[PDB]
Amino acid sequence: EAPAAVVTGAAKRIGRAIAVKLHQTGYRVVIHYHNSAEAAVSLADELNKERSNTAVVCQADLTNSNVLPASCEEIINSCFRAFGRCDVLVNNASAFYPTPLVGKTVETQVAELIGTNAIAPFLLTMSFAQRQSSNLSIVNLCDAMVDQPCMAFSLYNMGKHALVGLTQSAALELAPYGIRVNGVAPGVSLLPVAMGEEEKDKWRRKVPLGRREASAEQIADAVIFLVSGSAQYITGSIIKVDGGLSLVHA
Amino acid sequence: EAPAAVVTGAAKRIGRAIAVKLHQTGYRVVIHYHNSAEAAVSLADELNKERSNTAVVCQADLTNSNVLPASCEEIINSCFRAFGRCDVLVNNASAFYPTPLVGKTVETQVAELIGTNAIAPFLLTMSFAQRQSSNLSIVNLCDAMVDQPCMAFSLYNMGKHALVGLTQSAALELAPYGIRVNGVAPGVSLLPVAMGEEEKDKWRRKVPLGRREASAEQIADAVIFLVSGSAQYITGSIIKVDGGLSLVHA
Amino acid sequence: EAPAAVVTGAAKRIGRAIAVKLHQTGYRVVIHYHNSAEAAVSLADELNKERSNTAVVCQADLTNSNVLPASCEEIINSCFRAFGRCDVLVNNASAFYPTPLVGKTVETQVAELIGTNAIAPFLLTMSFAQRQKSSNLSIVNLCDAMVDQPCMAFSLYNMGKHALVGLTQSAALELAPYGIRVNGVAPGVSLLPVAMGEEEKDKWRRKVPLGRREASAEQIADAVIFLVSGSAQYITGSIIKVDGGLSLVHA
Amino acid sequence: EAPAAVVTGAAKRIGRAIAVKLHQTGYRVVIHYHNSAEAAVSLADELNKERSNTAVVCQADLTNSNVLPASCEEIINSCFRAFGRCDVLVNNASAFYPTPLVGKTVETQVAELIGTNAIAPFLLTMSFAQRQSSNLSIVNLCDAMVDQPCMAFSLYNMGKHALVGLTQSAALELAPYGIRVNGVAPGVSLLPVAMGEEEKDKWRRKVPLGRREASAEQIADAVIFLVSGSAQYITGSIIKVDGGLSLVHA
Ligand SMILES: NC(=O)c1ccc[n+]([C@@H]2O[C@H](COP(=O)([O-])OP(=O)(O)OC[C@H]3O[C@@H](n4cnc5c(N)ncnc54)[C@H](OP(=O)(O)O)[C@@H]3O)[C@@H](O)[C@H]2O)c1
Ligand SMILES: NC(=O)c1ccc[n+]([C@@H]2O[C@H](COP(=O)([O-])OP(=O)(O)OC[C@H]3O[C@@H](n4cnc5c(N)ncnc54)[C@H](OP(=O)(O)O)[C@@H]3O)[C@@H](O)[C@H]2O)c1
Ligand SMILES: NC(=O)c1ccc[n+]([C@@H]2O[C@H](COP(=O)([O-])OP(=O)(O)OC[C@H]3O[C@@H](n4cnc5c(N)ncnc54)[C@H](OP(=O)(O)O)[C@@H]3O)[C@@H](O)[C@H]2O)c1
Ligand SMILES: NC(=O)c1ccc[n+]([C@@H]2O[C@H](COP(=O)([O-])OP(=O)(O)OC[C@H]3O[C@@H](n4cnc5c(N)ncnc54)[C@H](OP(=O)(O)O)[C@@H]3O)[C@@H](O)[C@H]2O)c1
Ligand SMILES: COc1ccc(-c2c(-c3ccc(F)cc3)[nH]c3nc(N)nc(N)c23)cc1
Ligand SMILES: COc1ccc(-c2c(-c3ccc(F)cc3)[nH]c3nc(N)nc(N)c23)cc1
Ligand SMILES: COc1ccc(-c2c(-c3ccc(F)cc3)[nH]c3nc(N)nc(N)c23)cc1
Ligand SMILES: COc1ccc(-c2c(-c3ccc(F)cc3)[nH]c3nc(N)nc(N)c23)cc1
Repeated sequence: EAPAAVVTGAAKRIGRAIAVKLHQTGYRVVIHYHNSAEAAVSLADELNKERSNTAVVCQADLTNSNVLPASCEEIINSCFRAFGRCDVLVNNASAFYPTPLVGKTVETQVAELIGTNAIAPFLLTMSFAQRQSSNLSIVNLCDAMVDQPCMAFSLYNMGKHALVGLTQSAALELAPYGIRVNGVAPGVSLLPVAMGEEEKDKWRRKVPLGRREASAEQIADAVIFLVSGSAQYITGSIIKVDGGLSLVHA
Repeated sequence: EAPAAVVTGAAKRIGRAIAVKLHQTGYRVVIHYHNSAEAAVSLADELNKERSNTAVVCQADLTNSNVLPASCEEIINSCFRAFGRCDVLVNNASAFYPTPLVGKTVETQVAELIGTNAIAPFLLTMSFAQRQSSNLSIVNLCDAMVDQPCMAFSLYNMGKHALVGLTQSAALELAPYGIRVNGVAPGVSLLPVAMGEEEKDKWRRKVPLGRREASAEQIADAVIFLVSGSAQYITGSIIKVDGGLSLVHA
Repeated sequence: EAPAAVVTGAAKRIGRAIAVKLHQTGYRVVIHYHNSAEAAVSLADELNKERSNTAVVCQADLTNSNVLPASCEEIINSCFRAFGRCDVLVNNASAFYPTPLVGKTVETQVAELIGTNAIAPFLLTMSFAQRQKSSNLSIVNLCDAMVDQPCMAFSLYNMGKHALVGLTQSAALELAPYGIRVNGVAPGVSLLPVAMGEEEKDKWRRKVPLGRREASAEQIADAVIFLVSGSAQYITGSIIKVDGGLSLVHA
Repeated sequence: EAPAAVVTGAAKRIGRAIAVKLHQTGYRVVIHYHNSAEAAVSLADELNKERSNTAVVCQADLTNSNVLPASCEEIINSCFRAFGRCDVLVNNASAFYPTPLVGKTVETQVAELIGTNAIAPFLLTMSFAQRQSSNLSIVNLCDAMVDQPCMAFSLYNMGKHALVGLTQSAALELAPYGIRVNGVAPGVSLLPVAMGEEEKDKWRRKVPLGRREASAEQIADAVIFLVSGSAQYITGSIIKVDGGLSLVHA
């Protein structure tokens, strides 16, 4: 019988490549999404057309609130309800926007940025662990630039630092169950086309390896390795996939 | 005219030692507290006996909620109300208890450990910046053992990692305003009186330097250094004060 | 035709497993060794029996000295001599023994610990890059998951392994324009000497959160294979811990 | 009676500022030097004029060779000869120049960059330890940009990483003797007097805190703090004194 994985924020961009690559490797997958319903549903169709009964969809807001624990439990539950098991969790979903220290409320900024990037990953991790031969693991989408943060993204960066903390703490705490917890830390990948050519190339010119952003597939490759049998002794590790961007001084 | 400082969770233990050492250095202090009313006024009493009108108390719960931003604004506001300025913020209050992955609810556990250790510091930092030959700085109380966490303290540890991220991001963004932002990372300090001499010795003997815990004063000494004119070019630095504990492998 | 790799200290233990796995992946291999000549030739024979003309040995002392640059240069040269190319360098060879701060002279200690763990890796990287000026060129340095929590009395070893982290980063940055990726793999406790005491063996096993045992050489090798592969093409400057959570365990 | 200190590369720039501060705080100093004999002897003279026989010079090449151990031992011996004791060692001397991976020979680059930045510090540490109300400590001059290194400075950068491991390894190992081992990590300080101001400003503009390099004195202030009684629980720590520079992404 095939293993199953939950991928958050999986309707597009990096989460989609991850869900696609896990599916190609043999996984059944739960495509979590928030607002991208059409793309989630359309991906589920694509994957199911390739192999029947291997993909479902689960909508949830991962903003921090008093009902976030039950939503995270719902997400993990979908995977069991559809597939009867849950082997892999990929914490990919993430809010990302500036939150200057000096038009949505600060409460909402904290809830969105800390909820998606950290608290939801923690609650999902609880629900995953609570519901457990096997190769169980969690992969958290972290950030190669966490120690050289973008100006005015303090809550995003707090969120991501907290994700590193969770990766470590859950790796220690869940190792007795044979659940590995690791991370993949992208540099720059999938530049928005909202973005100017000048600004894109300015970012591209900073990357040592190839003067280019990562493709979503390259990020997914790292995730796949971490869940694979070739990573069985690896827990609490964060693999940068940044083309050397973080090594470049100001 | 004396500078003024806010110390969070200043009624006892490390916070009190910070507030005390700041006051001796010539600062007027706002002694924030949550539950320890008696200890807080008893400290302010004592400090005011030495120097008239140089200390006030200020009660605030620093648990995360939709009113937390107003609470943190009010703490900063209290310093200005009493003293007409706010030069120094020390983020010291911290909730601390196990939150296993497998009768506080989890929503409460998230709110208290992530609110106190991270979100409240963010919001106090926002409010501090917003209100501004000065020497303005923030010092965050961090944790030297953040990369080798205690078992079943994932939320606490998430919050302490988030505080590192804030220290860095805020150091960066507030540098243009002359506000330095730094941390002190204690090891083991002030063992609970509750604990048996067995368990105390066990922690003590882990410390390479002298097999003893840090005194409150030793922690305060590092804080005072960071706020002083001797740390004028220092920003985004976190100073361990751990007697070498973080270096000791398992 | 098949790519080629140099693996230093490859006659035995972790380097042997890395050489094996690269070979099974399709690489031709230079098995470098220092004293373990019998094991090296045995290993070359066994790989060549599997695919004729795909393995050579190359003997060298990697202690620091005024001729280490020439020795490191010759190791690279011998992969070009045998196979016409050098696609992968794995810096694995390493001297490991206490050097307390309070038989061998201290100058010998310095030369061996810093030479093998850091300076030979630097010099081999230089030679590798120099000889370069359908290809996936990379270097993998065998680092150490425990470097920020060192063993007591192992200061020169630790200084070496920290230096190697630096080389990994500096070389990643500098060799990126040439398409040469540089990365690390950082074992925890792995492949315990069968010789060492069982009691001591258990002591260390018991410390590892994941499975309560040491890594197998093959587990370390898996991470090298990943980093040299086409699935790691945007990865440079990274060090992958393969430690079962050992570095996360406080005192 | 007064404590004594060995400062390596103390004839000029940051070393000199450290020697002077230490002396101003009450230390007797050994002014080590390599080529700057005029500046070394002249410093010793200015300090002795201030307090009789409180300064001596000591010349030594700290390039790695077969004689470096004896040279390092003779440096410590010079302290005991002059003052009957040696309480503090500051590892400051450092070669710094590019060594591209692609007319000194390479073995001489290795010898100088690794000798001065790591191996001499190690040997000086050994001889210091061997020779031992007491406050004994070592401050190693590290580098805040070690993880974002300058292009083509691999040997320097290796040397400075190595110096981090020494700081850690030696802290752990010498704690039982009450010898603390810490470091200070400048960003950019004391730009070359010969570098064009227009080049100098390219670096200054990178610094968040004040768009300025550190003064020699600002770096020395951190050293003074680490050697003081205010830092008696601090070992294994590296204090950045970098104005934010290492937080700035490419
Ligand atoms: N792109 C990069 O260069 C880069 C760099 C560093 C780190 N990373 C990390 O790698 C991961 C993927 O990056 P990405 O650029 O592909 O991410 P992204 O597209 O910015 O976000 C991925 C998904 O997160 C989901 N999301 C956002 N807010 C949410 C909420 N409140 N509740 C639930 N889901 C929410 C969205 O789902 P819907 O579309 O369904 O609304 C979105 O599609 C992220 O964790 C990111 O932080 C990426
Ligand atoms: N002690 C150590 O060994 C150690 C180790 C590593 C890091 N640290 C860090 O250094 C700092 C000081 O440590 P400590 O042991 O002195 O701290 P603590 O005694 O555990 O906590 C300090 C204060 O935080 C306040 N606090 C707790 N929950 C709160 C809430 N929901 N709202 C507002 N305030 C709240 C409490 O105030 P009231 O009493 O007024 O209720 C308490 O007096 C902390 O930030 C800590 O994490 C300490
Ligand atoms: N085993 C672990 O738990 C562990 C933990 C952390 C890191 N690592 C790292 O992983 C790598 C491999 O580990 P390992 O245990 O397999 O290594 P090892 O057995 O200690 O050493 C591997 C080989 O290094 C070679 N070597 C030693 N001194 C040399 C010299 N002066 N010149 C040339 N070669 C020399 C030896 O070759 P000959 O036999 O031919 O003399 C030896 O077989 C090392 O870089 C190590 O630091 C291992
Ligand atoms: N300046 C910065 O911005 C910066 C940045 C990061 C780190 N740091 C570190 O902070 C420390 C002081 O920096 P700095 O700029 O003041 O250093 P520096 O001027 O570059 O060099 C300090 C002294 O090192 C001595 N030295 C050089 N080669 C030597 C050798 N082969 N043997 C013995 N001594 C030798 C020289 O002594 P003589 O003049 O007597 O020959 C020189 O005056 C250094 O460790 C440096 O790496 C500085
Ligand atoms: C120039 O185009 C981009 C800029 C930023 C992101 C991005 C990052 C990110 C953070 C720090 C950093 F140094 C580089 C990237 N984290 C992100 N997290 C999420 N959920 N979405 C993103 N789109 C990003 C993606 C593309
Ligand atoms: C053995 O007696 C103690 C045990 C823990 C703490 C403590 C820590 C802490 C965290 C990790 C670690 F390795 C050592 C200490 N963080 C803390 N944070 C707060 N707000 N209060 C505390 N009381 C502690 C204080 C004394
Ligand atoms: C309990 O039996 C072992 C003890 C040490 C090693 C070892 C390490 C190592 C260093 C620090 C640490 F925390 C764990 C392992 N580095 C090594 N490096 C080399 N070149 N060979 C080795 N044999 C080792 C292997 C097995
Ligand atoms: C802009 O003018 C300067 C450039 C370099 C240095 C310098 C550094 C350094 C290293 C990395 C980095 F990102 C910045 C500085 N390390 C040094 N080490 C020594 N022994 N001397 C120095 N003179 C420096 C000083 C001034």
